[PDB]
Amino acid sequence: ENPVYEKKPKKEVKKKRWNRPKMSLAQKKDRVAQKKASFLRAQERAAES
RNA sequence: CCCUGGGGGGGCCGGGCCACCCCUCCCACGGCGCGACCGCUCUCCCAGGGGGCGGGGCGGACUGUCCCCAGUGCGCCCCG
Repeated sequence: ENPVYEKKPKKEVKKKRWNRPKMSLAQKKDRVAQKKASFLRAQERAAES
């Protein structure tokens, strides 16, 4: 006698941040040389000392 | 008008214009300079190399055989 499926009006909130964004080209290309610098600082200094 | 019934020329007067020299419109094309809009990006620049669009904000996320201090995007707002 009542199958109509009324719906809750869904609104109630407006917020938007839960997971990571995909990092860009210049952010990961500069992640590479930041590791290439950190490697050669422990190859030069930490083996000359 | 000219030469011997014949011959050779000049013509008759107004109208505008392609135009002929002097002043004026709209287009087509080409060049230089200027204005503002849209779109693109970083050079002159700046603290020989080097460091960029900066600078600031609301920020917000991220990076480092770990110089924990340094570095990189993106949203917005404003000038170059």
